[PDB]
Amino acid sequence: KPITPHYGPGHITPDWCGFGDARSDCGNKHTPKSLDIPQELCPKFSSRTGSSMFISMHWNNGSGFDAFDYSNCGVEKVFYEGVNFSPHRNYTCYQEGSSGWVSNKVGFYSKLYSMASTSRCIKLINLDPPTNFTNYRNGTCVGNGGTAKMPDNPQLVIFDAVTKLSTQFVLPNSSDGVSCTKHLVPFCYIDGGCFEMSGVCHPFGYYYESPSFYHGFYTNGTAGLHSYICDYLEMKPGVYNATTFGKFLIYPTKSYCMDTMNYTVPVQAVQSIWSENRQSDDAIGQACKSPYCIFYNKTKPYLAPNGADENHGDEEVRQMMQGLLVNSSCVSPQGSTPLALYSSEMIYIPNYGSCPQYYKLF
Amino acid sequence: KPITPHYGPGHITPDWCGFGDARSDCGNKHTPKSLDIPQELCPKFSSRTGSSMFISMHWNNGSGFDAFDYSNCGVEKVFYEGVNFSPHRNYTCYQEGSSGWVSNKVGFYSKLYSMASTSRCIKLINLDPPTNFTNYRNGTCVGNGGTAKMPDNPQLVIFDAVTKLSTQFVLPNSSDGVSCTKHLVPFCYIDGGCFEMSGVCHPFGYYYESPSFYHGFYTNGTAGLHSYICDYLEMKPGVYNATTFGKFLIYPTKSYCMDTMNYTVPVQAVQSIWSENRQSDDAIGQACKSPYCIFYNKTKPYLAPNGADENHGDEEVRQMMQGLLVNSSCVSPQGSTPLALYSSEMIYIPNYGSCPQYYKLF
Ligand SMILES: CO[C@]1(C(=O)O)C[C@H](OC(C)=O)[C@@H](NC(C)=O)[C@H]([C@H](O)[C@H](O)COC(C)=O)O1
Ligand SMILES: CO[C@]1(C(=O)O)C[C@H](OC(C)=O)[C@@H](NC(C)=O)[C@H]([C@H](O)[C@H](O)COC(C)=O)O1
Ligand SMILES: *[C@@H]1O[C@H](CO)[C@@H](O)[C@H](O)[C@H]1NC(C)=O
Ligand SMILES: *[C@@H]1O[C@H](CO)[C@@H](O)[C@H](O)[C@H]1NC(C)=O
Ligand SMILES: *[C@@H]1O[C@H](CO)[C@@H](O)[C@H](O)[C@H]1NC(C)=O
Ligand SMILES: *[C@@H]1O[C@H](CO)[C@@H](O)[C@H](O)[C@H]1NC(C)=O
Ligand SMILES: *[C@@H]1O[C@H](CO)[C@@H](O)[C@H](O)[C@H]1NC(C)=O
Ligand SMILES: *[C@@H]1O[C@H](CO)[C@@H](O)[C@H](O)[C@H]1NC(C)=O
Ligand SMILES: *[C@@H]1O[C@H](CO)[C@@H](O)[C@H](O)[C@H]1NC(C)=O
Ligand SMILES: *[C@@H]1O[C@H](CO)[C@@H](O)[C@H](O)[C@H]1NC(C)=O
Ligand SMILES: *[C@@H]1O[C@H](CO)[C@@H](O)[C@H](O)[C@H]1NC(C)=O
Ligand SMILES: *[C@@H]1O[C@H](CO)[C@@H](O)[C@H](O)[C@H]1NC(C)=O
Repeated sequence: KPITPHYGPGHITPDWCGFGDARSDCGNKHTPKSLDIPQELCPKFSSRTGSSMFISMHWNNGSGFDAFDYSNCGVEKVFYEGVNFSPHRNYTCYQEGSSGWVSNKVGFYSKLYSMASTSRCIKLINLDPPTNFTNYRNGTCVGNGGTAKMPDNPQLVIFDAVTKLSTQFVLPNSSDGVSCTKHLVPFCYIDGGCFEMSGVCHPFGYYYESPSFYHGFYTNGTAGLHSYICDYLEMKPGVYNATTFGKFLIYPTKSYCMDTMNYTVPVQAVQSIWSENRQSDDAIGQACKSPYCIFYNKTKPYLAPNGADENHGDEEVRQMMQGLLVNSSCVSPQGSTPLALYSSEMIYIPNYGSCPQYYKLF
Repeated sequence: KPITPHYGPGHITPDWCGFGDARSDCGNKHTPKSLDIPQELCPKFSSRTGSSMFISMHWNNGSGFDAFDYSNCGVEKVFYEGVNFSPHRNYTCYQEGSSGWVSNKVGFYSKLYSMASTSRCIKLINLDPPTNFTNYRNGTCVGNGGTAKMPDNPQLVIFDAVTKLSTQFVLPNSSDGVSCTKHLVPFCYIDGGCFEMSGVCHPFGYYYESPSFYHGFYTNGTAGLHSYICDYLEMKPGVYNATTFGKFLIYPTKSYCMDTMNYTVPVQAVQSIWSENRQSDDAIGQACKSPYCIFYNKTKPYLAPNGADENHGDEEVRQMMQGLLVNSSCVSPQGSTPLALYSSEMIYIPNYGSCPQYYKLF
């Protein structure tokens, strides 16, 4: 008798973990009303209310960002966070705007998901400060009247005068138990031609370099609309330099330390949005693509009649997350299944485990 | 009764294609003795003797390179070429050496395979020349006593004097029937500090730029060992600029035009090596990784007792390629299968179609 796949995330072995926010945080005071997952699964998630893996990449606690030291391990992974950086946040650093930050948001989540698929542990870590330099200013945002905090990672600096400089930062091989066989490191820049400071238009740019690596940005065109853009990089542990072109420089202060597993396993991401009376985005949906990530989209609006509030407790997702209670045998875009011979609908890729074949073929 | 998967490439639907070299070229005079595939499958392959998709990316006919206008379409793809650029070629442009070109080789094949997995057609195309410029030299190799041809793509140029310049190149939306919804474009540079020309050490670097794109390289350190390194880029059709920092500039003269299909399907690559009395590399094996590419490695040496010569006709691969004669129902790392209920061994990912489950689970 053919089994119907249960739409939502699953796991085939005890060795899975989740990553999330308030909707998976049993430390939040509204528990279990604010959950979108089963309560006995909280210990499998690494989650903090108000945070997201995107925020935590860029900011420390402060100026409205709630940061979190995300850390977990699992062959199989369930990602359910992101909404805490949506257009609703109304953030911008220069003139990139919200849509500009949806662009950054996709870039990050795209890199994280694909890197995660070849990893078991993911650990946000603090990098040691670079070799000291002097006569410098930290970068600042003009966005939101100068109240928008430019990220703590990567850290921007501005030299009082044009200068020749290269500075050393370290991406470690390990962080307290975990192996960092690779790192997810942000490289952000401001585009749109030369950058105006005190009536002088300086060429904007700098680079990450080492003997086996290079990533850079440069511009000295006619000034126009400036955008704070981020690239997200896979960098191997080791010693790197950050080099200026004269006036500007960034160094990373944080990375996502990740190890490596030989068998690659698609991650799972569930849609993280707000109620309809708040601006959401489809970054997760755009970032979580085949074949490295399995996307479970919400068909309905965010509706929580039995939750703590209109944004915490959604019926749809609660139903999806029910699948993480059963030791499944197949994890697919169509959902999870137990070990069975036939299926009620075609299983498509990316999948893994042992999946039933479509009955109508037999 | 459980079926054993046939180790090697397969196809589930008539809509597959191959990409290859002499070992899949029915135009070569040694046919069918020099083939590694079934002869009636030649019409499915796009192949030229002595060529490879890596060579064709970088060179026109001449100076020992045999170029080919590779072009094919298929939901499912079988890649079997590469050996015509192995360490055996003894090529180098600067001091990167053979291993340096194995590095370039991995980069290309890695990008091609993953891009191909989201495409149906792959077409090598010629780009229109950039807006004219003057007082310039084409770049040249020092490697092999100045007899090594620096690639025709991307084209390097050197300005007689330090200059401000930006030049326009076009990545088209279509090429005679096919849609180029994306392009695979090479961006190559020479690293190792400032570049010595006529007793002056110039900063080496330049960039590709547009309003929605940037890729660059720069260096002005102490001169050391110079290496010609390539990055391989996914760029959308449109108008781009190539900008210099003063002395150097590259523009692309070719790209791989590719369209987009919504369902992503892992490609298949078979090991392309020489006989043991020739230096091969494992670029294909390194480039063809899960989950975007399925690798069929050779367990044996290249042995062709019934071929045209020690390098054309291999027994092992000939046996693998037998699987492309049957309309399979499952394509896996373990090989192809027909539609069956059970399998003699565990099917692992990346796979696609409808695959039998491991008997020992039942
Ligand atoms: C502090 O005032 C200024 C300055 O003259 O330095 C004015 C300057 O704004 C003007 C009037 O051009 C502003 N730059 C830009 C491009 O918006 C510029 C930057 O916002 C500020 O210097 C911080 O820059 C970076 C890189 O973080 O700040
Ligand atoms: C033609 O002679 C020279 C020159 O003085 O211009 C000598 C120069 O070699 C010496 C003696 O430093 C060579 N540069 C390098 C780094 O090897 C340099 C380059 O090989 C040549 O200019 C081509 O350069 C590029 C970018 O293709 O060529
Ligand atoms: C931020 O502060 C909260 C309490 O406000 C605390 O639980 C947490 O440790 C902090 N986050 C980080 C990343 O330090
Ligand atoms: C962001 O702005 C919109 C309208 O512009 C508003 O509805 C929303 O409450 C604002 N959000 C915050 C957190 O201030
Ligand atoms: C800039 O910020 C860094 C990191 O947050 C901090 O350690 C340093 O004190 C700041 N420097 C200046 C000059 O404000
Ligand atoms: C940068 O651009 C400005 C305006 O085009 C020019 O005057 C200045 O000399 C340039 N600087 C460099 C280093 O090219
Ligand atoms: C996900 O769901 C929403 C609402 O149905 C839809 O608007 C959006 O386009 C979907 N995105 C993806 C990537 O499936
Ligand atoms: C190179 O020349 C061969 C014959 O030597 C010819 O078949 C082919 O068209 C040429 N290749 C390209 C890419 O023009
Ligand atoms: C490349 O060099 C090796 C030995 O250095 C030699 O065996 C081989 O024949 C050379 N290949 C060519 C094509 O000249
Ligand atoms: C440089 O090479 C290009 C492309 O092969 C060619 O069209 C041009 O004539 C060459 N220019 C010079 C100055 O040698
Ligand atoms: C490049 O480096 C050399 C040697 O360090 C220096 O003399 C020269 O002025 C530099 N040029 C630029 C544009 O930084
Ligand atoms: C492929 O096969 C050769 C010979 O058995 C081996 O040396 C090589 O490491 C293999 N590489 C991969 C990626 O499987």
